[PDB]
Amino acid sequence: AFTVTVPKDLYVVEYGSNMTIECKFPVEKQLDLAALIVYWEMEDKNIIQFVHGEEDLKVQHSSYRQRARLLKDQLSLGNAALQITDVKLQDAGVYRCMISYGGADYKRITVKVNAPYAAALEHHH
Amino acid sequence: AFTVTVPKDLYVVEYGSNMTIECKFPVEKQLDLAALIVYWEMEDKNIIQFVHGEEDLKVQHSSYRQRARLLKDQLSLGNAALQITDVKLQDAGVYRCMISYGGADYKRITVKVNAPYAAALEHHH
Ligand SMILES: Cc1c(OCc2nnc(SCc3cccc(CN[C@@H](CO)C(=O)O)c3)o2)cccc1-c1ccccc1
Repeated sequence: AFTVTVPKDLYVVEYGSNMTIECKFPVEKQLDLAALIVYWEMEDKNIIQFVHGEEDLKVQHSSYRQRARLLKDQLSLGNAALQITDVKLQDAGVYRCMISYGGADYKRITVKVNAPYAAALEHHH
Repeated sequence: AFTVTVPKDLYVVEYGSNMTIECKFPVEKQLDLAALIVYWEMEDKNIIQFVHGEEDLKVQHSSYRQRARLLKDQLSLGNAALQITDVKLQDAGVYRCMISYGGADYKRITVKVNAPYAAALEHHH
């Protein structure tokens, strides 16, 4: 009954730009913030935890500090949108949006990051 | 808040033995089966899915059929206990118990499998 869907399972973004990863879940009538739980994570590193209508950055992995936010306006439309500003090469990998809202589901989203030689060279060292 | 806790985040088991990995969640009074969702997985392979008060093996990976059980007696005590009999080296890796019940959380559990040379040689192909 409850299915999470992702329009894009793959994103190809540029180094230093901003990215928005979308993750859709059904909302029948009006959004029950008390029943919504949203988890954004990549490779066992927690990015976002949204419970009771507020972000919890107490468990956010340090590499995503000051750069990751959940677009709360899109939530009432059934869209868990993760925005990452200043995309780094470390941001490449497999992301997971986990959503609980009556039912529970999750989806994987792969991010590849293109970079110029200088940025890639610094990441390599 | 609603938090899933695991007594042991690491299990060290012997090849061919049976293991039971525990995953605790709070129950206010008596377990409301209609509101409970239990998801067990290791490394993107589904082991157990408990929805609507019934096991769902429709997405269970073939390796875990007839070899994995959710102890339903422990569920009413707030313990989603996954029992895997005849542990193989392929069972080593990162497990996740995902639980939705008036809230949502999950925990990771690492299983290491000790095996004699013969079992390792067979796994080695
Ligand atoms: C999320 C969750 C639960 O979940 C239940 C469930 N039902 N079903 C599934 S498994 C989906 C699946 C399978 C295989 C491959 C994928 C990857 N998606 C691919 C598609 O192949 C892609 O689009 O790239 C995806 O879990 C259960 C309990 C709690 C929670 C929760 C915890 C914390 C926060 C919020 C909620």
